[PDB]
Amino acid sequence: GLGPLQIWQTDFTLEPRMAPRSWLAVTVDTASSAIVVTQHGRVTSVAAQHHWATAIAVLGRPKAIKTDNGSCFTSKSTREWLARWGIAHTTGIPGNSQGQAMVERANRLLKDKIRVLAEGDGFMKRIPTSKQGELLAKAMYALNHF
Amino acid sequence: GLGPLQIWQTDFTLEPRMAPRSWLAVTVDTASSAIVVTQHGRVTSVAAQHHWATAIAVLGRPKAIKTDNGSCFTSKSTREWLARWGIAHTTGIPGNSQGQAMVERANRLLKDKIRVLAEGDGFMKRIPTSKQGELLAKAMYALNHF
Repeated sequence: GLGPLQIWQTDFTLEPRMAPRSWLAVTVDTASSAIVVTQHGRVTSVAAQHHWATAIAVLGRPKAIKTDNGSCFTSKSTREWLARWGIAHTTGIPGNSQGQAMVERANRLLKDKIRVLAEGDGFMKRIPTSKQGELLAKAMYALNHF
Repeated sequence: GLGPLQIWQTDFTLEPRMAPRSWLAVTVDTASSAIVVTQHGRVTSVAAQHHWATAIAVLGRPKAIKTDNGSCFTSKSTREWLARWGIAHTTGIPGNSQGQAMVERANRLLKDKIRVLAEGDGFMKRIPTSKQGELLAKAMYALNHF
């Protein structure tokens, strides 16, 4: 089984063009570099668990998840959720090259795409709430199935 | 490129354990048999487009989509949406073995899983609204990453 290991990096990034639910939770699969993004109203332990529930259905269950020391990732709640799934978890510093670099690069790529696509449709500022989901799904498609 | 063609089958199926948004839109990738499911409040042209927007981000853009003659799939709206993406579309009869059998089998598998999982958590009837998303994502994971 010489193929690659199954480890992700996850963080939150603020995108006001997607308000009211302007917090994007972004996951990078470090082996393949596939990106899963979901949209959230607030950053909480539960918004992190919901996102990972989506990412699992999209990429399959990983062996480990690399995050920073954000409370939504260190809460007893989340720790329990991860243990319930059997996914090892490893923290880091906000910006720990070690295990936050890939996903920081990915936040930037994702925001760029969102802007380029939003402006092509004539949305200079905020994206109409009813357009946001299809537009976010198209930015994900682009960055993955490029 | 002797590997398989990229064609999907899509339909809607009613699941009251997921009310208020009890309409599940289900897509089968006929080659790999991967399943994408989303949750909807009503079956309309727009709910079909939203679901396919999600499926594209998950499976990539297909060449063709097999559906029945449901209006939400034959509306001028949807026809436009599909053309905008360049996805050929082919209709059928509600239950046309030709191109509705795979996805009918999949509705049944999905409802079974939802029931088995819901009852394991102690939900005999309706699933608490706040549990529905993670539970639907876990039923998808199971049926795909089995």
